[PDB]
Amino acid sequence: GDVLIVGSGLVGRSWAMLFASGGFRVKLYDIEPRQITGALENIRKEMKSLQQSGSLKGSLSAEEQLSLISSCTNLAEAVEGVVHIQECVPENLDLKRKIFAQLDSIVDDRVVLSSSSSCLLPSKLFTGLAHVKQCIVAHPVNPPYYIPLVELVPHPETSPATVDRTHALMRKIGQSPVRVLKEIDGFVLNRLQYAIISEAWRLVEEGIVSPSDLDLVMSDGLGMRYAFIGPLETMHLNAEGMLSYCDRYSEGMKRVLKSFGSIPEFSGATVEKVNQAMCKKVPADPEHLAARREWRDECLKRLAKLKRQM
Amino acid sequence: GDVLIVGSGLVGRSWAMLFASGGFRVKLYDIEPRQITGALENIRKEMKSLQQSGSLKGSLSAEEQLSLISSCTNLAEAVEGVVHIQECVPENLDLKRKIFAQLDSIVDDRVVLSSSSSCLLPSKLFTGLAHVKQCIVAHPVNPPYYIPLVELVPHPETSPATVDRTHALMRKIGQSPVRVLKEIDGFVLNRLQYAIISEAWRLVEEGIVSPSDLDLVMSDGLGMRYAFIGPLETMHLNAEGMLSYCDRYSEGMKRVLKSFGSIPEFSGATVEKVNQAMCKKVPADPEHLAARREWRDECLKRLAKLKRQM
Ligand SMILES: NC(=O)C1=CN([C@@H]2O[C@H](COP(=O)(O)OP(=O)(O)OC[C@H]3O[C@@H](n4cnc5c(N)ncnc54)[C@H](O)[C@@H]3O)[C@@H](O)[C@H]2O)C=CC1
Ligand SMILES: NC(=O)C1=CN([C@@H]2O[C@H](COP(=O)(O)OP(=O)(O)OC[C@H]3O[C@@H](n4cnc5c(N)ncnc54)[C@H](O)[C@@H]3O)[C@@H](O)[C@H]2O)C=CC1
Repeated sequence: GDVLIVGSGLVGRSWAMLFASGGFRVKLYDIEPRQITGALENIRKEMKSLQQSGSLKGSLSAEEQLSLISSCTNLAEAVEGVVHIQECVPENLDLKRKIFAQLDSIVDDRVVLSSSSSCLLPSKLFTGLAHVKQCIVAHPVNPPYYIPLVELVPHPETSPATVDRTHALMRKIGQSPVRVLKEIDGFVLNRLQYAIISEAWRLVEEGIVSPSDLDLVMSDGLGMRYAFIGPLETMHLNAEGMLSYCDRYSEGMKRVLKSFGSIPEFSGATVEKVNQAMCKKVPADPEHLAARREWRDECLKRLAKLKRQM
Repeated sequence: GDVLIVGSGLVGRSWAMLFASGGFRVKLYDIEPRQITGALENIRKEMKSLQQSGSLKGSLSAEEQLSLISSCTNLAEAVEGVVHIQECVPENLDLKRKIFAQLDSIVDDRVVLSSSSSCLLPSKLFTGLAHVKQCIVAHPVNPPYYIPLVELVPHPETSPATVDRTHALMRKIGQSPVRVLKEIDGFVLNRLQYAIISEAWRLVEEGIVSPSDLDLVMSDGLGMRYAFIGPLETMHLNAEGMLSYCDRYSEGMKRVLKSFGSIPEFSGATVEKVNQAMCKKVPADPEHLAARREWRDECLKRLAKLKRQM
């Protein structure tokens, strides 16, 4: 019933706090001692901050949650009595493959071997492993403590049990898992994100709207609805049901989509134009970027609270 | 300094409440007496509801705001002393053209003639009008009282003054206007929306994810960020600035985008599959659709409050 975090970096620390809120004993393992010390320190500080703002997940006190998080130096011992291992090392294929191969030689047939990978495919990560049926990608969204989505991406040989157990576990710790039925480049979130970016880029390039105004169309417009309801249910409600929406607007959708330009090169004049507008709003230096991210995260924290209430 | 609403229907009522919150005297005009009576009644009720939940815009009491809203039977008299006329009749080109032609013969050179049209282009709406320099499309987003975005779409002959004045007026009543520099099919919001829908549709069709799970990827994931920050600034912050983001992810974006399938037909098997999933979540009947929209709107109302606070 214990959980093991391999790599106590940024995402590993978030996972640690999520699992602890669910009452799970969490073990932290890292190749760098300073990352473990830093993780325990930051987790304690973040936990207290959340407590003070009444933003802690679950019903366990910050104190009890912190007591559930410890570190292990020996991997072989670290996997003892663990039912879920969440890998959180850098986004590097060679490295992740090595990690899973090392785990593959010491785990039993019960434990789920889960990767936090942002884009690497399960087929490239787990093929050839003895315990491949227990492998899966459980991709969170930064910042995981505020954004609940977790993309569960299976390997073609991943067992239904592994997917079901992980879906249930993610739900248990307060996250919102989704079943990506078949692996695909960019999974689901990034494919949707890139779809938006592609059209937005061309709109700016063609002089339809300034970069700043395009962002407003989303943040003070379309994005507000998307924080509560997806694009499909949105159609469903903006007419008398999905059938009605297609009957009324499918012609227009096809017409607009047919007018879409080519795939952007993401460089040259347009990157300069977009970057200039972005830097005007938020200077591209460590201080201003961090400050804006902090604001963004606070917004997400409050939105998370609002969503739970609704 | 007065405002005239032509067509006191759903959007006309929203506009009336927006302008009144800004302290503007609002005149309602409609070809159907029952729509005026219904508008005054619903506005009064909505105003009181907002007041009770502490959701009224501006610093004027619900009582004072309501006193600023009245009706006129004669259009010629209705345009007297008005600086902005917001047309809110049905989305029908022949009809809107007739409305603007009727206004064109009685207004001065100061008043702005603004259409709420959801998709009709300024070139089709205002060409040939004597007062074309004063024409513009000011497209709000339902529900306008909670979603601030207003797309300002000009006619090629629309004067800068007309655009500037309307931008300032929209900002004065608490809305978030954007300057769509050149008219285009679907303006900006719908082009972005359709971009998302197109990819989402193919993902469901190809069995990558269920309709319900796809919606969750947005509502409990990507959509949360988009409620505060647009797609471009999002890139800017998810790396060390826009340049950094493109350097790190442009290759992947192009690769994913290149894999995108063709434009959907929005019918057949997939429409049946999507509709079935949507109806399972929200039955396609008047009662359940209205209930879900009510929930959605309440979420947006609270999000609007949250955004203003942040
Ligand atoms: N930062 C976030 O919020 C998110 C991260 N991701 C993914 O999660 C993974 C980790 O990301 P981050 O935390 O941002 O990076 P990071 O660099 O902060 O953390 C990686 C951790 O891995 C440790 N590590 C390196 N080699 C190791 C080894 N052989 N054995 C054990 N530990 C080792 C490092 O010491 C470090 O603490 C990546 O694949 C990333 O794409 C997914 C979603 C969001
Ligand atoms: N409902 C909303 O929230 C939004 C509406 N839109 C656009 O706003 C426009 C109006 O939409 P709705 O309020 O939903 O429809 P609606 O049908 O409720 O309102 C139209 C009003 O026009 C009046 N009308 C019809 N012919 C007239 C004439 N010759 N002179 C004066 N009044 C006349 C009708 O009596 C009715 O009260 C459309 O072009 C729509 O696409 C834009 C954004 C959102």
